[PDB]
Amino acid sequence: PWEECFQAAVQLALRAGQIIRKALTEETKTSAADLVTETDHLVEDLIISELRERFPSHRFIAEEAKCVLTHSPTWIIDPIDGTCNFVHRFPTVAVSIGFAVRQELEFGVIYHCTEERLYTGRRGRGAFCNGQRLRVSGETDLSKALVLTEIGPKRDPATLKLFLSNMERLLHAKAHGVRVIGSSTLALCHLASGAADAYYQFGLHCWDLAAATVIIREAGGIVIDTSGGPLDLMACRVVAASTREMAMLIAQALQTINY
Amino acid sequence: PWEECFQAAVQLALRAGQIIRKALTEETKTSAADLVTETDHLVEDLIISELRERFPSHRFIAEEAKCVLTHSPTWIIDPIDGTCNFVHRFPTVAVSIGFAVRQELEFGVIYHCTEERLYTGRRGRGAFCNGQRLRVSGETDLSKALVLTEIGPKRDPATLKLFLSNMERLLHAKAHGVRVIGSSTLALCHLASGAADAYYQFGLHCWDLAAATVIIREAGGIVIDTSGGPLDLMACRVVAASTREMAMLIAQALQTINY
Ligand SMILES: [Ca+2]
Ligand SMILES: [Ca+2]
Ligand SMILES: [Ca+2]
Ligand SMILES: [Ca+2]
Repeated sequence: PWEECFQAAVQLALRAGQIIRKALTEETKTSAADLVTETDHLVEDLIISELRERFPSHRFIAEEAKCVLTHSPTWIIDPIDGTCNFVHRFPTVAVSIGFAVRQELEFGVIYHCTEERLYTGRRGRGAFCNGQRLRVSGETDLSKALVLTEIGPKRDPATLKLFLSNMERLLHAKAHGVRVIGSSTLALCHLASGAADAYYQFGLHCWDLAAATVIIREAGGIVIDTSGGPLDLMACRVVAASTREMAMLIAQALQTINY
Repeated sequence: PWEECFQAAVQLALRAGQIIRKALTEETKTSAADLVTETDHLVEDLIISELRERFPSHRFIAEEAKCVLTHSPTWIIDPIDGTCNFVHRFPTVAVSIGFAVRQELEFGVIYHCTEERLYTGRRGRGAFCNGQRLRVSGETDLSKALVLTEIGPKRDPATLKLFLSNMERLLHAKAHGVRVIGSSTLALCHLASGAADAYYQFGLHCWDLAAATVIIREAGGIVIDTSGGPLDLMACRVVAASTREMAMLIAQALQTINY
């Protein structure tokens, strides 16, 4: 699984990013809410069929069509990351399609519909954005860290107490700031470029960190589990920072909550 | 105080947005931190002197050079809103210059250096962004609301308990989501366009909501005090939403903390 798969993933991510950019020229409280899903369904189909059309033997995964990845060359996608922003015409929605082989990430392309920024990255060839070599921040002290993270959908009194208590711990240290742009993909992408030093989230999904990861890594950064050491994709949490140190750091300063 | 003042404010906001966009092509932990301030000082000077050059009798206010506004036609500016993001090369930093006469806001232009979006708005002529008529969301039920807000600099155990407890209340209702892009100006601008329904912040400053307000209002939205009714500019808090209802709503669901 090589390049004919990459040149495609990007070609489709581009179309799948345009058809969606033109969508935001909308006009309404709930009518839009549908336009979106209709779009989400329009994108997902586009990608998981044109890619099916070529390489008719590869597996797929996405928000609509469990996250069980076999050793087969499987394509992990999130047709539209940031449907809530999209509903409000908030300029930050992405379409990410990641590709794994032998049960490990080989590459991934994340697109920025509005800002037309295109993040890509293969393994053994580094990460780029609109053909410009990306390299992870390179920071290590939280006191000089800009953390990224998003709120989950689980609006349960249990959940929230932890999410907030968790923000606090990072703020309690001297982390410059916390950002909640409302998009996991772009957040991870920002980290990859260096616009962010760390990121974290529980209630996240496999199709979110599938592409970013490849990029964040070939960029230099590191992506692991809220605990430490390894990174469990079929789990629903992640911890990727600017350095191997920072990562461990944002860990021994974080409490767990998921599923 | 009319247009020769507006055509200028925009002309300078444009230059003052370019000289700053070219700045972000930087290369470092603290060297950048200076580049920024140097920039901030370079912008502020640009604007409060070219504007001084013309209309040598108007007053000024900005982050560097108390917030005491007389009835004189005073120019309220924030040469660079989002210096922390800028330090990290985070694509969301704005330069806002607002103009008040007879001690009330007449107009204001907020620029988006990276995304090249230009928000303007005079009083009695509505608000625009890159010549496209803007109109406030028009929402009223928090259950379908995308709230915007930023963390302050005051890293004091007192503060934080309130900030977080405050987020929670909005999340406890069924507000779609909360965003912390790291820029008051752009946040208020998003609200004005309709990409956001509400906004709130304590520890804010007069030069932040000076221009936005004009825009948010001529856009349709409403900007008031964390309490209600009136809006105290020389205070350090604000509450502007998509509708007069929403506003009151985000109020009777919010606790105060400032200075
Ligand atoms: Ca999605
Ligand atoms: Ca997602
Ligand atoms: Ca500033
Ligand atoms: Ca400011």
